[PDB]
Amino acid sequence: AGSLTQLLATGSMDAALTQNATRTFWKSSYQKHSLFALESINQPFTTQVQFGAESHITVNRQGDLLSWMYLKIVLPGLKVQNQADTVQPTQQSFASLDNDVAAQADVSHVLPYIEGAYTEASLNTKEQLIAEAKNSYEAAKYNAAPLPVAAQMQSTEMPDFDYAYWTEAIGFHLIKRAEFKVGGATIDTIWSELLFAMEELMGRAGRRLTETIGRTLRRPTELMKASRQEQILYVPLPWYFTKHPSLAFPLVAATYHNIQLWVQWAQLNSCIIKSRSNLVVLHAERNVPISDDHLRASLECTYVHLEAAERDALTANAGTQLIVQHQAHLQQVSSNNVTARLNFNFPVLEFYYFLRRKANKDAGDHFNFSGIGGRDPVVSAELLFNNTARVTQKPAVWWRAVQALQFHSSAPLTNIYSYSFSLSPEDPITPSGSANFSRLDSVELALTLQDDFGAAHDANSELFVFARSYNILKFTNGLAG
Amino acid sequence: AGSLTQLLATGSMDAALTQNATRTFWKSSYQKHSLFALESINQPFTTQVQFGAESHITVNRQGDLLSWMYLKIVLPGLKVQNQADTVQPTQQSFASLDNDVAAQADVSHVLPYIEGAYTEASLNTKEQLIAEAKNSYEAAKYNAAPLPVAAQMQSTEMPDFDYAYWTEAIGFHLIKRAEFKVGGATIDTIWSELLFAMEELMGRAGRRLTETIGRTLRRPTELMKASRQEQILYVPLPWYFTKHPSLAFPLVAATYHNIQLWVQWAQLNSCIIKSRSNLVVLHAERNVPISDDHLRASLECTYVHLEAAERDALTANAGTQLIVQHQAHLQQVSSNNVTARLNFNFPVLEFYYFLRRKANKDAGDHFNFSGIGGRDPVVSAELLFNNTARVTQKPAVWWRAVQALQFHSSAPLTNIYSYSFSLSPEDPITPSGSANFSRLDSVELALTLQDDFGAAHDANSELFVFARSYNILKFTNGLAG
Amino acid sequence: AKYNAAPLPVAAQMQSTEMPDFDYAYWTEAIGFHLIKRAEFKVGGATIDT
Amino acid sequence: AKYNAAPLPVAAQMQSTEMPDFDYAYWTEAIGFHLIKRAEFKVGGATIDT
Repeated sequence: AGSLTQLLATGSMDAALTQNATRTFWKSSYQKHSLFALESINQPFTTQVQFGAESHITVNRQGDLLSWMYLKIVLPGLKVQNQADTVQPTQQSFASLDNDVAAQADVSHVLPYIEGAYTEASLNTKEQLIAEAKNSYEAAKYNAAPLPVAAQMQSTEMPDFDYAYWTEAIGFHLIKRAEFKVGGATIDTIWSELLFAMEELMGRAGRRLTETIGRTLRRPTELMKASRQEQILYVPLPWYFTKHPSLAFPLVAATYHNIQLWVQWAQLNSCIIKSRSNLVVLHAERNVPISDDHLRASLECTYVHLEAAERDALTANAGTQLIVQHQAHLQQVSSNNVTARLNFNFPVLEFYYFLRRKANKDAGDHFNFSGIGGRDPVVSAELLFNNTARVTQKPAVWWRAVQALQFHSSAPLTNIYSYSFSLSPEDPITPSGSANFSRLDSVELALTLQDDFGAAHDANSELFVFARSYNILKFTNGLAG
Repeated sequence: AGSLTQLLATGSMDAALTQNATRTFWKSSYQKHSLFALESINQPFTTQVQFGAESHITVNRQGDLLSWMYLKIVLPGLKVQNQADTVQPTQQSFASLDNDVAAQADVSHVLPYIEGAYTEASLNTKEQLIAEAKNSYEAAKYNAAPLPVAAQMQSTEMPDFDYAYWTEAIGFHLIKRAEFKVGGATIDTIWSELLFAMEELMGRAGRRLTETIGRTLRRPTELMKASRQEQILYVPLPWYFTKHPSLAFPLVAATYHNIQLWVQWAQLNSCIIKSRSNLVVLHAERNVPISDDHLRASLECTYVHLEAAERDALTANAGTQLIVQHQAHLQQVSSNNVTARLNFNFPVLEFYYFLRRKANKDAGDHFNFSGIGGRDPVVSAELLFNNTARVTQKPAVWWRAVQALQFHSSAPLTNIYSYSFSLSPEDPITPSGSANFSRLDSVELALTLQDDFGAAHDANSELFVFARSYNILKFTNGLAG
Repeated sequence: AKYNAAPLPVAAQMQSTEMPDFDYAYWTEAIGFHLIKRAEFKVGGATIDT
Repeated sequence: AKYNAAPLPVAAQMQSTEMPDFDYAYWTEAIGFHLIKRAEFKVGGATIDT
């Protein structure tokens, strides 16, 4: 009686929701699709792959569309030997944990707050004086309550043996820059720092790229374990056509253009960290000093094979694809107040920004976007259009956590900040908002950074700003532009 | 030959799926949208913000729609001083870890199972006797196999120094109640306990509110670290209009109504836990006793700016929005059998329920919905409509884990139970089932709780029941109702 | 010999799983799946899925 | 009590099956059928009979 009465208890308001219902929950409807197949094919680079060099590949035409694209990287296992035991000790310098430049830079900021005879003190007494000076510095700069000295003395249990390892997220770090080219024109460009920021914000829970890029979430002991043997990494290249099947790049419609991936590789000296400064780093299998020719890479492409009728239709009329392109503003930072002039073009969906200390970069911690003592490097930021506040001054947590909560699949674990003009900037096919920067005379991101950011040992810290913008790729008569 | 043969190998069944295909995977189609912009604007409260008080804000009209809404809370850093060293030691009482009322309440239930001279025993002997009595209690009540005494002696390594910290998920706890008002009418009401339950069930992996609300997943050492300095929290207010862009609140269509947020704040005594009972809690920067006027809050609103044509269309005909409203049944528990009479109205989508021990509340652990000794407080529950079983008696795990698995984005880490009448209760725009409680003479949730729940030291434990219901918000002639 | 692996320090391979010094038995990992060696959904005596 | 049966002489109920005084194992009676818990005759993936 009650369940039937609920179906009868309808009024004029229910008519807007349920009158002439076009859907039922109790019967499945499905759509028929055209026939297609997927094939994954690995292809060698056209030029030699080496650390610090640029390499390119011309993408083969082994199907009708191009869908997924992965850079397959093979890194050798690492071993170490004392320089005294080596017949040829001359190698490039690597970052070493016995010379922690990041910790030395952090100590340099607290030196003015050390009370007593620091120079003559025992090692254990120096560690105590540094922890007390950190409390005095943080009280003076941040009105922070002092932490117990014992809580600041975190011994990272480092192993009592010699090692070397590939840096955190080495699969991204290796790709300093990649360019997707069609007919000799650059269609899009991606950077190591952008790839990491995109994975932090858009990386879905349970599908994080951890193993696929050599990322351990800053657990040095796991990087050491992984680095003792050969590593095979599959780094996704997040081009517009890899984001949705309807955006797959129509190879058949671009028949008269070569499709190329160009990759600028990281220098070998930046890719490795060692336990001690006096160690030589060896290729684990070959027992020779590690060299720039030990980088191996290939391109793994997923091709789509279409039925003849769909292939012929696509060849006759591929039309236009909405694309997202990436733009970059890279700036050196030498002051706590920084203004970035964002000379980006087109309808910008969103931008990302973050800072890297010089000391973190020099320590080989390339994706450590933290400030001094691991703090947030940004105090506040403001966004100006033509000297008018588009976003008034907001604290770092608003740009990092509130913007990520509103517009992104994930909140960043590092100090990555974002701002979206789009309601759904991760939707590759549905435009949901933008600001046209080609119609603004000035776009300025004004930053107030933490105290002493870009001073002394951190002179030439880096500001990264990346923007995502809409453009249109047109296919006509076997050409793409 | 094989791939072409697959495209030809079609029969009368494939016609229902692929005949006259209206979609291709090999060409992207996109829709054009109207022009809009988003702006985030922070606004002060119209009244003073203080602990234990009620404050309100009249929301400004700085755009055409209202989308996201965050309560920006600023909490001072905490320090502690001995009461003997303080010129004015008189402060409100705070929960203290040297007086663990929750542990004392748990011990009180096992006192009848302690064999031997408990009163005269050494401290280490009392801990042994309590662990043995816990085994005897659990064997007698639950037919549990005894755990090794050493496995029950979990020392939480508490630091050997003085501290105070803000309670777990303080950003939610501060909001005892918030009311969204339009034209003086309450449109919706949210509670601290509901906000936490909603984040447990609907909080997406990689987008949990942890840092944004001061939640550490019950790691006291992280709460201590965070509480030594100023904290800025961004608490999302999950109103119907924050759930989907098409539900954004049409400011232009409600021109003659004031839009107000009212917030009832938690008492300061409930917000802080200290290491010892004899400590005074100080504002870390000001070096004064912490007081009710040290709470700071503001409202951060995201406005939408529309193109004139869409703004004019929305002003002429905003029509009606489907809304979800929240209802609450709050009850004291003094017996293991509890019947809650759910006097909720309208088409209910779903309800949540959970229990809080008096001892957990008094210990300042406001979101600890566990029973005695951290067990599940519910043994079983039944749902009755007009004294007829709508859901027959089911064990706690069915209401907690099976209902969450079927209808929610996440399973709760705490003892939160749910039941959905909707197939997709997290879809804000598509009704997918409901029960109309305004047409039921009685709705009863009958609970069988664990033994001794609501007895002795847990007299006046709390039952929370929250329901989500459909209603319609109508916009006409510049008014909303 | 098999993988050209660099040697790990012997101390890093000696992971003591701290097993409790008392007697116990337990149900195997993911016992809810392990219990179901096979399930068949049947309609009218025909197996629709396994 | 159950069947109103007349009592049988106790000696007629004491049937010793002369079991051999040695160790053995054997396959159960009609093992050829017992082995076949179920058989299905299928054509084109459809079960025609079971």
